[PDB]
Amino acid sequence: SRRTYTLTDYLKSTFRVKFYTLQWISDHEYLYKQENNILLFNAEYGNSSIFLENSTFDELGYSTNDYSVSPDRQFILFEYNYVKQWRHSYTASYDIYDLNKRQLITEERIPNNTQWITWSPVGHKLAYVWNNDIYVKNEPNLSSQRITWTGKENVIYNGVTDWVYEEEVFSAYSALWWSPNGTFLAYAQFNDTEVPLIEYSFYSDESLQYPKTVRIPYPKAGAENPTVKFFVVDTRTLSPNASVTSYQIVPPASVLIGDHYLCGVTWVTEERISLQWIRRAQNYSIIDICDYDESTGRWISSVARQHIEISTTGWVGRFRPAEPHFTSDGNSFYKIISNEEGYKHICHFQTDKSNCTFITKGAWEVIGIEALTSDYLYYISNEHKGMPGGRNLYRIQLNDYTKVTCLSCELNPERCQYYSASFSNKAKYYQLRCFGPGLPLYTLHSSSSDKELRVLEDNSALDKMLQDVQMPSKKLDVINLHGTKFWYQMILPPHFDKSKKYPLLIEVYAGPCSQKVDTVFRLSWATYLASTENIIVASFDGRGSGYQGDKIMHAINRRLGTFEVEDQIEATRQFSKMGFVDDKRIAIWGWSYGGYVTSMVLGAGSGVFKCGIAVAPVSKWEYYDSVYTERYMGLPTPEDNLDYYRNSTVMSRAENFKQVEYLLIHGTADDNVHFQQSAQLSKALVDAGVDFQTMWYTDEDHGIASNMAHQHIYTHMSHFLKQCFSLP
Amino acid sequence: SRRTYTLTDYLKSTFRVKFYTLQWISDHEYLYKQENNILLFNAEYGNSSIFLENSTFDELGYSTNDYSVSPDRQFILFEYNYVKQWRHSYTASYDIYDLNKRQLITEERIPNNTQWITWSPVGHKLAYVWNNDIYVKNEPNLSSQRITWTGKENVIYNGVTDWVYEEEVFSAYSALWWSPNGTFLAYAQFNDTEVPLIEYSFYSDESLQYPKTVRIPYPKAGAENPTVKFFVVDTRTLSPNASVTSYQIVPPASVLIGDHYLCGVTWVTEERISLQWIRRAQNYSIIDICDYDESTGRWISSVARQHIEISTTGWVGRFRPAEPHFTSDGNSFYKIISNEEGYKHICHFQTDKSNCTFITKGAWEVIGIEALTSDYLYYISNEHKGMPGGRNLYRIQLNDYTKVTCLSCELNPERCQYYSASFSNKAKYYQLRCFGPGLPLYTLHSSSSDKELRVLEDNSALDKMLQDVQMPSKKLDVINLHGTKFWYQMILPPHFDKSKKYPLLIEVYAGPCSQKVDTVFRLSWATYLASTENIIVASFDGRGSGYQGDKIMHAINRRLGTFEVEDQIEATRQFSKMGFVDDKRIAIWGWSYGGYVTSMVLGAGSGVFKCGIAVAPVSKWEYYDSVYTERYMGLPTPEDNLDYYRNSTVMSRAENFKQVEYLLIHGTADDNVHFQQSAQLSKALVDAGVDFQTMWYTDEDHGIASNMAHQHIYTHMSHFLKQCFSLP
Ligand SMILES: *[C@@H]1O[C@H](CO)[C@@H](O[C@@H]2O[C@H](CO)[C@@H](O)[C@H](O)[C@H]2NC(C)=O)[C@H](O)[C@H]1NC(C)=O
Ligand SMILES: *[C@@H]1O[C@H](CO)[C@@H](O[C@@H]2O[C@H](CO)[C@@H](O)[C@H](O)[C@H]2NC(C)=O)[C@H](O)[C@H]1NC(C)=O
Ligand SMILES: *[C@@H]1O[C@H](CO)[C@@H](O[C@@H]2O[C@H](CO)[C@@H](O)[C@H](O)[C@H]2NC(C)=O)[C@H](O)[C@H]1NC(C)=O
Ligand SMILES: *[C@H]1O[C@H](CO)[C@@H](O[C@H]2O[C@H](CO)[C@@H](O)[C@H](O)[C@H]2NC(C)=O)[C@H](O)[C@H]1NC(C)=O
Ligand SMILES: NC(=O)[C@@H]1Cc2ccccc2CN1C(=O)C[C@H](N)Cc1ccccc1F
Ligand SMILES: NC(=O)[C@@H]1Cc2ccccc2CN1C(=O)C[C@H](N)Cc1ccccc1F
Ligand SMILES: *[C@@H]1O[C@H](CO)[C@@H](O)[C@H](O)[C@H]1NC(C)=O
Ligand SMILES: *[C@@H]1O[C@H](CO)[C@@H](O)[C@H](O)[C@H]1NC(C)=O
Ligand SMILES: *[C@@H]1O[C@H](CO)[C@@H](O)[C@H](O)[C@H]1NC(C)=O
Ligand SMILES: *[C@@H]1O[C@H](CO)[C@@H](O)[C@H](O)[C@H]1NC(C)=O
Ligand SMILES: *[C@@H]1O[C@H](CO)[C@@H](O)[C@H](O)[C@H]1NC(C)=O
Ligand SMILES: *[C@@H]1O[C@H](CO)[C@@H](O)[C@H](O)[C@H]1NC(C)=O
Ligand SMILES: *[C@@H]1O[C@H](CO)[C@@H](O)[C@H](O)[C@H]1NC(C)=O
Ligand SMILES: *[C@@H]1O[C@H](CO)[C@@H](O)[C@H](O)[C@H]1NC(C)=O
Repeated sequence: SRRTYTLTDYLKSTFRVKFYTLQWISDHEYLYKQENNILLFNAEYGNSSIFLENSTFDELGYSTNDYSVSPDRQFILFEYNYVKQWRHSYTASYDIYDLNKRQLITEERIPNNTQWITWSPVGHKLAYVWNNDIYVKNEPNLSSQRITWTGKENVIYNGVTDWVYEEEVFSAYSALWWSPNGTFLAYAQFNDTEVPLIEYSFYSDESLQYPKTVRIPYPKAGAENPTVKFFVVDTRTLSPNASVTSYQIVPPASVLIGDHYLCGVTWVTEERISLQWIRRAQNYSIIDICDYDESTGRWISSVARQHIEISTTGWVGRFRPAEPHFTSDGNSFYKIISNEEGYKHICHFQTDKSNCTFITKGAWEVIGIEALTSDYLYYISNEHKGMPGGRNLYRIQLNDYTKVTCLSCELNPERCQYYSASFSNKAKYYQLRCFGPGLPLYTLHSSSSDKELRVLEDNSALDKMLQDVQMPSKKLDVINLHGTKFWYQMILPPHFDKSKKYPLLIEVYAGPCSQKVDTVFRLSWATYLASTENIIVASFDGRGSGYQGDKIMHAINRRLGTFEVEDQIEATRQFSKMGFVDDKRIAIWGWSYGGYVTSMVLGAGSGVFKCGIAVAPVSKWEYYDSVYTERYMGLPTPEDNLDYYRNSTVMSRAENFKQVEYLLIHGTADDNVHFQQSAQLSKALVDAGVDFQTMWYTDEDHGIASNMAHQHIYTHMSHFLKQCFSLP
Repeated sequence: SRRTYTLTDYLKSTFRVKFYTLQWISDHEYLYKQENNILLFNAEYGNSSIFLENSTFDELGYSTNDYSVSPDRQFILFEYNYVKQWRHSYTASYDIYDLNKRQLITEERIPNNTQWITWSPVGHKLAYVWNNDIYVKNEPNLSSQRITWTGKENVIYNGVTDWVYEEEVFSAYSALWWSPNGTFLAYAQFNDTEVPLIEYSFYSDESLQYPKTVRIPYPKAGAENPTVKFFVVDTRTLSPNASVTSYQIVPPASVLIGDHYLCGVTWVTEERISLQWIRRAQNYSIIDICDYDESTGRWISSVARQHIEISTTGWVGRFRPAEPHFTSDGNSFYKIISNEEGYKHICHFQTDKSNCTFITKGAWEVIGIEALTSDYLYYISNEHKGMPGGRNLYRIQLNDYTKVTCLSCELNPERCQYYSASFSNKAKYYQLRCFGPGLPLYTLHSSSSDKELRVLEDNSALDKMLQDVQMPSKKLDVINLHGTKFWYQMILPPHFDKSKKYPLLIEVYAGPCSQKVDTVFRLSWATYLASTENIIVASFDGRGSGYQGDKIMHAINRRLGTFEVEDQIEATRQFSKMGFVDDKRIAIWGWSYGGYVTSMVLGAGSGVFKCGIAVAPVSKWEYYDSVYTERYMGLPTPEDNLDYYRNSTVMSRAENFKQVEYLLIHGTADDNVHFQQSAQLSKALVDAGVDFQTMWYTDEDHGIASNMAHQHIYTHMSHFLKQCFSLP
């Protein structure tokens, strides 16, 4: 008979996809967590030794969720008492374990509620953030040293990002940067004094008699932004009775004239640091390469070492300007910029010269630079087969730009089209990470021989379970939209027959620079909808989508909610034409940006879609943060782009919702897309006399990722989808 | 064929129910608003003089929502700029208009955002509350005198209630009482310093970038309560260069010892004030009659003038102890208290004596004392035909308690079973307000011979319209529960067919001291459901309900959510026996307490109910305010009633919601039963893995009373019910 992939199968994750997380600690060695044992593996041969046994964790008393070994391998840092804040930020407790005398350190411990901690890149020094201030510990058993004194809740952040820099700029909580040999500690300071607060109720545990108000400094579009300062601290002079030796690096004049962001930091040498700034407008970026002056302790900038990157058609980079990758000596660097054809490729910059040489070109894009030696450059691109939803590792010879070899293209062509890589310290070995379209495959390689050393994880146990089950098929193809090639995928039910008519669900994100259509293997909600419920789940990457050139990406510049929404409709019209698609039962669903598109599509009046589900959607762009919104939309002033802000709200299309069956879902504790967004939307539908369904989730944030809520939302969305599709 | 009463018919109020609101300003004259004209109607004859023409409103510029004429007929107050706050509270702008010179007052105006205003009982003195402080104007054209200096937003209230006193104690916003001749201005001061704030988001209009937080001093069960001070201000010495002359009256020792409330103020004479105090527990009440001392200015209490009223089984009175009604001389008063058998009846108290004499008796309850003369006492009761859901006017002779005449019973016995009354200044005339079971009929009567002088409004226009529509019928009957006869009502569809199986909707409130079964005529949502959708709507009054004696009422004392919930289930079980009720299609719905009962019924696991809707329900009693909750539940402490607080939450019954289809509705701006309640309820259901439906209403309070929100909720509830009842 054969069982199908059920909703319970996804929700409880009975079909476990395995992975291989390793941590490179040398040119040939890496650590790997195996049944809570830390094993030190050797790449050269394959032999492993016990670095830390599992019994060491058992005698700690607490459950350890993360560990971090010092580069000198003398000490390890144990992370416990994990408390999540935002997407990347969290607070935790930390213990240091001596590996020499196999004992715990109990004096001068890392304080509880620590916001960030990191080892220096050499030895066993520590830098940590507590109460918005930076502390440095030279020795694990010695007293720490306070570096900053300005730390203040919701106001001053030293060494860690505020809300907006975490989500939109750094994609991390950390704002600390040790110099390669630990001489210097660089950090950013964020000032949120003038940033307005978003407030919302957190109800907490049932026992809480009164709800509390969460207050976050969150700059909405056009609002007052956080200011930033950058300091380099000399850690050589750090001493109990000495002042902190620090130098403030200010941005170049062309950026200093207005509101700006610090978007990147790269340590070049011990005496050379690179800083990436961007204007508030985000179409003008500058790299400032600053040199340490030994006699004054200053970090000097010069116009010769300043490198401008602009965009005339839109914004710079994907979500941020691409990071510079410096040579060992630091006299030149390699960086992804847009070329003349509007395709993102690797350009070779000299540190004190303004012109660069492109080392890659074509109707495809370099995703990122992975590694660099004096002879080779390793990078990821979507060049292979001309499919942008694919990823491969490429190696280009530095002395001869023509010699470019693909190290992952032909290893497993059918099974593996989507690759990521992780290199050892001097790029002597690399782990390859296959993500699809077949079962994820983890392999280790040598860089000298290009040979596959061994299989680390092939997910054979997963293959054993999947042959028992009625798996759906994932087909990737292309269609024509307004004279432009655009990619799409379809999750097709098992025993797919083109005579029978199937209902259609459009799974959308369609955000700027994003990619919904790729060759990644995923056990998803759509997996169950095709397998058990026999629904076609299709996804489409139209205008505004990334990895296909500036032309396609910058198409929605200053006009969010237009082309990317219109293309979702037109592509579905094309899907509905196909004989196997029931035009009576067509739905659309999306998360966050996907929810906004879903809503805008459902407010279009296209008649194409019968129903849709929007989860935690943006409803009005003035409600979303400055960095993300202004990037694509500019400022919401009549002097700028207010007109396009006004006619891109979902509320402006409230009238057209009367035809469709709408499900609006939002978490009340959403710090990202605030509950306000769905609240104001629902109010405009109530006002318009539109009937629709709603679902709030108490104390859930943007991910609605708590176990029971995750279970509930998909259960509830399935019921709504089945009711709309008249499915038993 | 004939049309049915639609949902649009209810929501748009196409079938208008007329009424007759008049203002008694003498013992034989009253004012009435007709075509925007205020006419001085004479009860003695029937002739009406034009007091203020309709064109006078139009010259002012604004739209006027209320008027108030000074007792000497020299001035009129105009109320405009009405801004709602809580249930009774609002701010408004005010203009005084001279009737002599027919001119507006323009010098020294009543301030913007005035909280409360009142004329003195004689002459034309004005007292008002602005920014939490009291102001007295002796003359409308004269400058105002500040009475209090303590007024502070969310902290100190002079002359107006705080949240809890408005909702639960006074049932009004005003805390000001002029003395009969206007010599004294009495007021209460409320101090909310230690009362914890409820905070919730108000999103406001779409243009508001950041949501604001509303903060209300709201004491939840067992929390710190507002304190009260009572003052009497001698208004004779009020002068620009003079201090305020005031005396503070404190509660008697027996009440002073602990937490207490002021629940009633009654002016007896010019030198005699009556204060009603109640302990926090609300089972001990005292009446303090205080005498003005001319030589010192003090108001004196004496033990002989103190009248205790206690409850050993529950609480005192219904929601508060009944008010004392004093004779002209002030040496005696009549007050409704519980007699031997626990029925509420009028007792004749002497002012300086403890023992009282009951003037009424029987297995029925006096609803209220309306008027009193030297000869007669006029009151409202449910004596007639033994039905507690009926009201009638009765007159009892003060020299002979045998002579009691029913003045309303036999005027229209089949049309009028529910009555209200408004008496002239000396009780020489009265208006009789009939509310059912037939169309409302408003009449005028003399007290001399009790003759129907004329018909003021008889709803003839509505009667004409009702002939064209298929009206449902209202059946009132009795069922026996555990050896006690309780009353119930049923709204039956047009052309009732005994062969067909009709779906059943239970409309519940069930709050302590409440009544869902009455003879009141109501064009309602249930009207539509019977007429158009052919659904039987039933209501029932079980244990805990009022107007049937203390035994039934106090049945749920310290155990809310038990007996009243159990009686709803068992009564419905009895209704499902009837051959015309489809036991497979029974629903239950309710608002506030009705939402709580609905929820508690649905989670009872009775299997009797298929589905249900809870609108703005209490989910946990610790979340609700101190006064209401503690009255019935005591304190949520292990020493007191925590055990019954714990097991009476809806969240504890979460597991049983898997058997039912649940719809949970709450307004996000609910200041009464906070959104927290449904937020905590939904979270527990999510935790239990229960599927259910939800609907938040942005910025709506406890009444969800806005135009579009009102329309939307019933539309949404109608579609949910139809889907549950499998109705096309
Ligand atoms: C501690 O490490 C031991 C290895 O010494 C783990 O034992 C292994 O358990 C797996 C199943 O998870 C077996 O398949 C292996 O045969 C075991 N290894 C050997 C060689 O004994 C043990 O699981 C670890 N303990 C904890 C806390 O998980
Ligand atoms: C906001 O308004 C603009 C201008 O009126 C819209 O842009 C037009 O979109 C239609 C597509 O239906 C095109 O045919 C026109 O060429 C566009 N006009 C201009 C001036 O560019 C835009 O679509 C509106 N935004 C949304 C989200 O509805
Ligand atoms: C409202 O009540 C509070 C008590 O809760 C009063 O605050 C006190 O004021 C006195 C005299 O000024 C101070 O000595 C105390 O420190 C306060 N008590 C506490 C514990 O807070 C306040 O005075 C009252 N307000 C009014 C106008 O009556
Ligand atoms: C929770 O509190 C008590 C738990 O003992 C419940 O007890 C009462 O109700 C029972 C109904 O099954 C009766 O059989 C018991 O006689 C009665 N307890 C006594 C001895 O007084 C109570 O009903 C529960 N309340 C709620 C809201 O469910
Ligand atoms: N997650 C992403 O695709 C990108 C990646 C990235 C890269 C550099 C710096 C930050 C980020 C985070 N990314 C984002 O898209 C962040 C956005 N806030 C996600 C988002 C977009 C629209 C609406 C809601 C929302 F959360
Ligand atoms: N409206 C009512 O039935 C009573 C009447 C009354 C009498 C004296 C003083 C105040 C009041 C107001 N009444 C109330 O029941 C107030 C309650 N807070 C209403 C209520 C009860 C349960 C749950 C929610 C809710 F708003
Ligand atoms: C692996 O074996 C080699 C033998 O030459 C040894 O040098 C190396 O230390 C071993 N690796 C481990 C597990 O440390
Ligand atoms: C933060 O900025 C404010 C102005 O917005 C300024 O007054 C304050 O001094 C700054 N604090 C620091 C430590 O930079
Ligand atoms: C630093 O100063 C403190 C307090 O004055 C003193 O105890 C300590 O000895 C000093 N440390 C050094 C290294 O001189
Ligand atoms: C950068 O953005 C600003 C403000 O939106 C705009 O005026 C300017 O044209 C942009 N510059 C380029 C190179 O497009
Ligand atoms: C009302 O009209 C009657 C007519 O009989 C007249 O006697 C009386 O004066 C009038 N009263 C007023 C002033 O309204
Ligand atoms: C004002 O009153 C007159 C009669 O005095 C009446 O005809 C007119 O309709 C009224 N105007 C309105 C509607 O305000
Ligand atoms: C009250 O005092 C004011 C100002 O101090 C003064 O102008 C006025 O004359 C005084 N009023 C009387 C009645 O004396
Ligand atoms: C009223 O209730 C309180 C608190 O439970 C109690 O201490 C007191 O004895 C009660 N009074 C009466 C007369 O029942």
